[PDB]
Amino acid sequence: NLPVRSFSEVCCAEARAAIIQMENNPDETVCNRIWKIHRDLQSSDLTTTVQVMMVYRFISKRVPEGCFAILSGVNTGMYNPRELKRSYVQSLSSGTSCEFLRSLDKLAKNLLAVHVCSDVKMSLNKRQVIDFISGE
Repeated sequence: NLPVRSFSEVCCAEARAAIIQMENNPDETVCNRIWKIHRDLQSSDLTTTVQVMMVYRFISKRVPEGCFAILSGVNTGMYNPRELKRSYVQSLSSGTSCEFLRSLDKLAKNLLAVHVCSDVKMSLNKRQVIDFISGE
């Protein structure tokens, strides 16, 4: 009975224009262009780009082309993404991702998102994507 908010209602302001555009016109070609623009913009920082990426992944149901490139400005060798993602998968299965995501700092969350989006077999529902982006 609880409405699902839109992604554009919960994302950060900087990601909002891109997310509106993808939600309004979920054509694969259009969404791929929007993703590729924000991927490449140094002017959208990591968290902003990750929210655009998460919504692209959800709407397109495709791996976002080249998404690992958005980690070019950060050192990520101090975490273990394979382990983070296995834990995240578990939390999704038990309905506790919101609480689990509290255990990650900002970089860990963003790193996790890139790894999640690169995996064509993960299929978050809208609420789980909303959990992720509103948790940032």
